[PDB]
Amino acid sequence: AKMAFTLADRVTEEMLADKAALVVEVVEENYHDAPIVGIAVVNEHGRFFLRPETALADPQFVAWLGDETKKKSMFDSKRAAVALKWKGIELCGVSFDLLLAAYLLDPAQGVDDVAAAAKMKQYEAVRPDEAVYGKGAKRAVPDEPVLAEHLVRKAAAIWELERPFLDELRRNEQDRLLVELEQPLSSILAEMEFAGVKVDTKRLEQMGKELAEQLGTVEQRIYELAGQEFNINSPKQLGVILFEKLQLPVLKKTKTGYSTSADVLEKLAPYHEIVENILHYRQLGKLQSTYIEGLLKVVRPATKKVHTIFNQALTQTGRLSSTEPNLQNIPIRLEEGRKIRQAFVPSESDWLIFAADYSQIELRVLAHIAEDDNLMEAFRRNYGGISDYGLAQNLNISRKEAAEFIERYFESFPGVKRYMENIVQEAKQKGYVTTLLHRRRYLPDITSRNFNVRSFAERMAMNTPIQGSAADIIKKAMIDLNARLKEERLQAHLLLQVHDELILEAPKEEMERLCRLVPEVMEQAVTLRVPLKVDYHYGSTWYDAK
DNA sequence: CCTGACTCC
DNA sequence: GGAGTCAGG
Repeated sequence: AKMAFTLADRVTEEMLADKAALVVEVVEENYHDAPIVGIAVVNEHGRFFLRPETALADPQFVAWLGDETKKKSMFDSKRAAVALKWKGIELCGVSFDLLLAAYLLDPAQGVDDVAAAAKMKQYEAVRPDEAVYGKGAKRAVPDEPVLAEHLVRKAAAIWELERPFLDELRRNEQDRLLVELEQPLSSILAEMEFAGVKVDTKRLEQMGKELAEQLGTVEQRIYELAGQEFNINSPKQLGVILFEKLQLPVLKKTKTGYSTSADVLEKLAPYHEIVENILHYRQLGKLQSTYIEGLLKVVRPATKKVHTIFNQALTQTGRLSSTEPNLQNIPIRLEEGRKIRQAFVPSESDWLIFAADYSQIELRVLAHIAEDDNLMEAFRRNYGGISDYGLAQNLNISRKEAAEFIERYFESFPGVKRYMENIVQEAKQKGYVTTLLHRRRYLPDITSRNFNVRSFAERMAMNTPIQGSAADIIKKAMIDLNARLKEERLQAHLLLQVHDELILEAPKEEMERLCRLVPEVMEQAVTLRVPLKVDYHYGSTWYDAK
């Protein structure tokens, strides 16, 4: 563990080389408007640590950051790019991202620091972040020399690991997936996160006021029907009321007690009317706790914007996730919750929300992969590997009839059935399954002698190529769309992605254009054996974009 | 801190 | 099948 570096007082010319590993350290998990605590640069000329108060107010260093011809290798470049946006500084020329590289090589490793990626190539001259900063209430930036060494060591690790990682991606035929898809997408996501979505707090607060009143009413009705006050939000207490006091049938148990899941309670409706009120209550309570209160807590008060973080290197299938707040699970199914969407508005006057969604993309993908003629044919002119039991329990119907449904289904679509058998066998033979754009998922459990473990792995083999291919497609669609927007000099920009949906905002005058441009780009992102179809709507709020 | 609830794709 | 947040405990 011996590594020389320069703890620099000012920026020098040799730090501004046209190829470098760069670390712009943001310690807080949520990097929006978060402090940059230190900077490290490793290049042909040496290793350098820089104070941010120094470097970020240096016109030549800012210049170098924003020069796309000066190439930087980094880890989680979106974190840096966004943290720098909040400092009023543009980051360009990121040519390698070790986080995304590690993610593509094996999503299951859960790589989320440089040390964890270095471990994939037995590189151990760098520490885990948690070891340096500590955890929870003990989390702290260490003394300068200790911080400086850690940052340089992370930069030095990125410097050395780039080629070994690119080399393995290439051998996997995933180099283009990184360089032409994930990396360009990262910059697009950074733009969306920094832009944020404006919220109508006056409307959200009034909705919360009315919701609190309604909750109270439902709450009292529940106590009356139960004959007792209890905590409805405690499955344990609720279980005692339903299955002991009221002696309702026990349909299901988990490891901690009686189940009170929505499925179960719906099945108990013929026994007592309290179960319908309880379901209603728990829906309203989630609206209040999460989509009123939890959302207001994360609104930036001066601008009324919420800024999500799209985790690009988390899910096992290639999807994004969205955190703090999650803007990919805003209610829509019930009118009561859907009204939440009225609080999501355009960031400027006389702008509108535009939403476009793929129709049944996973089913069209399956049609392509399996080359099922009947399914391909139907599309030219159901999501349930569900069993006869789950189907019966889902439709509240006969398990015998459910069995017959699945049987008939595979009769009609023998190509899908063939595919399901073949992809499982391939997974056992190779140890992983792959998506259209060569994303991979390893399935080491697929030959377990244990039935449950093996079965779950086989269902991943069936689902991951379909769900992951759909993720591939929409990611490419975002990249294509961005370019087309910039080419035509539209003011419209992306705000959100919701798996198979893109949400933008734009001047009212641009709807006519987007109505043609967005769907076309999305549909032409890849060419399958069946067509892609996209639906679209625009409005004064997210609610009205329907 | 985990579990089981609601929310979306 | 893939996710995140919340209250309760």
